[PDB]
Amino acid sequence: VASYDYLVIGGGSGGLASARRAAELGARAAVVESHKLGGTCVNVGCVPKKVMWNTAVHSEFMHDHADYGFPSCEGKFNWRVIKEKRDAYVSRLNAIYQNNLTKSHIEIIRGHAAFTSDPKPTIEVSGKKYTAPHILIATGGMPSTPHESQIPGASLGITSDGFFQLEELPGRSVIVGAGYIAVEMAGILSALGSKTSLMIRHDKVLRSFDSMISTNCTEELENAGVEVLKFSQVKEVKKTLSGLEVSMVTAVPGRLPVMTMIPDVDCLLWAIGRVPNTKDLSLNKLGIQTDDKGHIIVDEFQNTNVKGIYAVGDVCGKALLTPVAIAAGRKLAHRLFEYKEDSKLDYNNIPTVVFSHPPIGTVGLTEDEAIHKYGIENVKTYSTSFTPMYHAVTKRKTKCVMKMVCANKEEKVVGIHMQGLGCDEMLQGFAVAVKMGATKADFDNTVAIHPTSSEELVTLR
Amino acid sequence: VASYDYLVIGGGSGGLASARRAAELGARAAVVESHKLGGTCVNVGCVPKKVMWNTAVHSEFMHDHADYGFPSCEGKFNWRVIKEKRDAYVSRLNAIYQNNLTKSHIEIIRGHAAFTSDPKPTIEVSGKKYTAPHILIATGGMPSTPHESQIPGASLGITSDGFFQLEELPGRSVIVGAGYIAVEMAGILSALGSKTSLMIRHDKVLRSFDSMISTNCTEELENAGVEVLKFSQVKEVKKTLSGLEVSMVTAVPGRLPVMTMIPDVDCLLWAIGRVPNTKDLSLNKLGIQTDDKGHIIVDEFQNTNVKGIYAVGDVCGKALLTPVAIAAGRKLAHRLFEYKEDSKLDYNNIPTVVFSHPPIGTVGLTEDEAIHKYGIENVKTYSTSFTPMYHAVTKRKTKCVMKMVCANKEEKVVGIHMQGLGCDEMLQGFAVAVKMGATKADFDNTVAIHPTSSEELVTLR
Ligand SMILES: Cc1cc2nc3c(=O)[nH]c(=O)nc-3n(C[C@H](O)[C@H](O)[C@H](O)COP(=O)(O)OP(=O)(O)OC[C@H]3O[C@@H](n4cnc5c(N)ncnc54)[C@H](O)[C@@H]3O)c2cc1C
Ligand SMILES: Cc1cc2nc3c(=O)[nH]c(=O)nc-3n(C[C@H](O)[C@H](O)[C@H](O)COP(=O)(O)OP(=O)(O)OC[C@H]3O[C@@H](n4cnc5c(N)ncnc54)[C@H](O)[C@@H]3O)c2cc1C
Ligand SMILES: NC(=O)C1=CN([C@@H]2O[C@H](COP(=O)(O)OP(=O)(O)OC[C@H]3O[C@@H](n4cnc5c(N)ncnc54)[C@H](OP(=O)(O)O)[C@@H]3O)[C@@H](O)[C@H]2O)C=CC1
Ligand SMILES: NC(=O)C1=CN([C@@H]2O[C@H](COP(=O)(O)OP(=O)(O)OC[C@H]3O[C@@H](n4cnc5c(N)ncnc54)[C@H](OP(=O)(O)O)[C@@H]3O)[C@@H](O)[C@H]2O)C=CC1
Repeated sequence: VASYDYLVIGGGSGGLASARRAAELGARAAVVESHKLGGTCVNVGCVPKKVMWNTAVHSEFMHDHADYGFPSCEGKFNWRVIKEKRDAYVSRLNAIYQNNLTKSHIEIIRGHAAFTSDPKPTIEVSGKKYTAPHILIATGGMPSTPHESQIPGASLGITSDGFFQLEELPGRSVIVGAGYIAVEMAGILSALGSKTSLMIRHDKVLRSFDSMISTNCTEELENAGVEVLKFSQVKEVKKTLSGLEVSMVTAVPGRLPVMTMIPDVDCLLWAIGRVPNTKDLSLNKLGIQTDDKGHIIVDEFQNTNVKGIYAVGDVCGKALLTPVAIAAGRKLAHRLFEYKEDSKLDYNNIPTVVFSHPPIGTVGLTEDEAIHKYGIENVKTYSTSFTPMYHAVTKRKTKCVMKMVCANKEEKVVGIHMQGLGCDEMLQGFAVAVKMGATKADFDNTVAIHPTSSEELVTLR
Repeated sequence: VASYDYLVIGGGSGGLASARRAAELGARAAVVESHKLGGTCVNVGCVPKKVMWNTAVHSEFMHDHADYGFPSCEGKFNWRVIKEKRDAYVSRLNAIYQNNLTKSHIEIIRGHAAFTSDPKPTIEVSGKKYTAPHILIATGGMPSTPHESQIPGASLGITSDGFFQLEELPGRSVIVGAGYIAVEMAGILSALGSKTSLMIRHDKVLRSFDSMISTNCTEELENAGVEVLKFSQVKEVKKTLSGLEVSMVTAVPGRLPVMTMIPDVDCLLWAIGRVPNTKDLSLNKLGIQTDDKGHIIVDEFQNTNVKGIYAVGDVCGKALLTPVAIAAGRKLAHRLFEYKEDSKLDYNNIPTVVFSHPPIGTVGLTEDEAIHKYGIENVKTYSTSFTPMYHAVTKRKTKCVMKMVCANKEEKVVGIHMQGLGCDEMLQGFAVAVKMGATKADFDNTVAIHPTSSEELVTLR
């Protein structure tokens, strides 16, 4: 039984970030990883997605070429070219991350970890045992898929994992779900030329975002050529002569349900959520608490119910974002190895960007959330809607919507929501201001930057 | 003699903004304008410039087309197409601004105003007299040009005003100066295909910006195909058979001076500063104080030396930016018509973006300024340099540089400087945080947005 100061299960964002900070603090740490370092972010998430987004962004801009005085650009996108360059870039990152571990003197134990029956918390990887007074579980999650028992043929569809394996642009694609991945992938497939349908259970995407965003985002998708199938769900899938055939039921409220077949589908993409990866950990041998989805339960300090065992990142099922896993893993290293007992991540006011077209940025409370928290009489919003000056000369148009949610008499800024060109890079600094407790006067007292889209946020009336 | 509550001389950014806020407060105001409403910003500045920048941005992106899996875009930019659409857009804005005035019940007196000999401050426009207990001078400035006495043939060159009149892309262009307009125009002309030279008196552009910026910006220009002629200045210009011929003297320190002729020049652009427009105002009839460049002298409240006469914007020669003229004009309306005696614009921490390629954003003190203000022992900077993920797949590359200047033990953020893709829309929110007095801990305690360029500012170490 090899002993360490810190044992980290999972070499993804949260696991790596925690291990590296702990090692800086003098801990002798090892990282157990059964696949590729970098985990979801590097291999099948953030990184490869953003590359594909930049590619779709090129497609849109190229529609505006002639309006801008250039000669029309003629045609066919070649999926394989960018796919190969994307994969290579991912290979570069894996090599970098591995080097980051070695330079920090962190040991990398390759293989699949599982807890043992042993009294003191101990894991087994490939026959060998390892132990530590502090063990971090940061095993992430996986894409959720329907059971064949509920949706026969569900297994003919792919997930975001399978999207990253595609070698050619699918001719006809159908995306199921109404959250981040659905919106992102539909926007990428569509811009690149796939005839795309987005199938959602209600009438709008991103129903947990401020209602201004869910409305605007749904419209922007339609305006971009994405067919949004409202109030619809898959009843069954089957492999026909040439592609898949999707049976769906559409149940608009106030109407009779109607069954439709979608034929000749090349790609069926399930974008219905993620499940925690705790199934094969043998948690129950230590009696570690999980919810009924398999998530590990933790307190505000990332403690599990068992002493000396912690969990961070997607496996805990809260705020499933790379930078959250990293921040939580780092605060945890400071608490453990620098004895900062108050060291923990504040889960309020975490900013997030949805890489749609145009992109969405949001931080803090939606209008309804602030209304519930402070009361209607105490909530004031400001908003604007305009067409970016970029489109002053184009036939194609997109809009920019911004909303500021303020609370109390002081008009404390409790939420910012926006969609528009440039919104991916605009959010970070406002998120700093919101975190510091800015009021509307603080915004208003900042001189604007002209001509930009960002200046609108500081001149709301 | 028609009397008003407020008389505004000049219908540009500062003048319009002040008049409109005063009218909201109940003032009976009139705006005197001798040319087009919207002044410099709308007609020959901010707006038409940004349209041309977006156009150059299209040119660059189109170089990356093939790398992104698309087929190569072939060619020739057509200046006249975008020029016509730009002019139309400017026509739209003029009509909008005029409507904004009318809806506010502001009178527009068309013509050129000049002060009279009259005791109580009174102006004359086209034979008629007008007076008010509060008169605002917001007449802006003009491009500065060399005298034929110092540089013979200087008058064969154009200014930024003349740039906006060009109907075709000049084949060969030479830009003189090393400030905002020089950098902007060189970057636009070059991206659009003109064979461009930038002639600067020293070795770097933007020598008043943080030294990291001036260095990086000079290199980015060279990497983009702009020929930077260091330690050089124009000795004379002459009209040859086919274009202009520029005589220059190059005096590298530690070297003998050398004279060079630049032949076949299509466009010679003077970008050497601006002069205030006070010459024809008859200021001296009231004894209003000006500096030796003709700028009007004002106090912290925009007061001139004469009671009931104020000045804002470019004519005062300080912080020559649209949003500064607007903010100063507005604070001034609140002081005058809402009796807010403490109402004034803080000239510290005004953010500014230079529309270069890539764009520059800066707010607060440069490293040297903070060193002078707090002392070397009390100044700490953090910086980063990286290649944006956008270029992970391109043969063409640009860099992103960021520097944070902190002061004292608390590490108060006193300056932010950056250049890179997205930096035009990224600055605004950090400028809010800087204005509020954020410290580095405030930045560091804000969860990042991944994957973006902006996240780098909150993870500096
Ligand atoms: C398509 C997609 C796009 C996304 N885009 C973004 C975005 O733009 N921005 C953003 O902020 N977030 C984004 N996310 C979410 C973000 O990727 C995740 O929140 C983040 O990767 C979660 O990190 P983690 O450390 O919890 O887990 P992961 O990164 O999943 O790491 C878990 C690791 O543990 C390993 N492992 C699991 N079990 C074991 C075991 N028993 N033994 C050994 N090793 C094991 C796994 O192989 C894996 O490498 C995206 C996600 C997806 C799926
Ligand atoms: C090429 C260029 C690009 C720029 N780009 C930017 C940028 O991107 N962002 C930015 O923030 N700033 C930019 N600036 C600077 C910005 O345009 C100026 O700071 C701003 O316009 C100054 O406003 P003002 O109200 O002082 O004057 P102006 O807008 O010049 O208004 C003065 C007005 O007074 C009128 N006038 C003058 N004398 C009289 C008289 N006697 N009687 C009647 N009317 C009179 C003039 O016709 C004019 O309309 C740019 C400037 C230029 C030249
Ligand atoms: N840009 C970024 O930061 C990105 C972050 N991520 C992270 O990864 C997480 C996982 O993303 P994703 O998988 O999109 O999950 P989400 O939970 O974001 O989205 C799924 C949505 O699909 C709908 N849905 C649920 N079950 C079904 C079903 N059986 N059939 C049809 N629709 C269904 C629901 O919306 P409704 O109730 O309206 O039907 C549900 O909320 C994200 O939430 C985010 O935390 C992922 C991608 C990008
Ligand atoms: N994006 C934005 O916000 C923009 C804002 N503006 C505003 O308008 C102002 C006017 O812009 P611009 O006209 O560029 O003025 P600036 O004062 O910005 O730049 C001029 C520079 O050229 C050099 N120079 C001065 N005299 C000469 C000469 N005789 N020969 C050669 N070079 C000379 C000097 O630099 P050195 O000492 O190194 O030689 C000088 O500082 C700006 O400063 C800014 O306030 C303008 C454009 C864009």
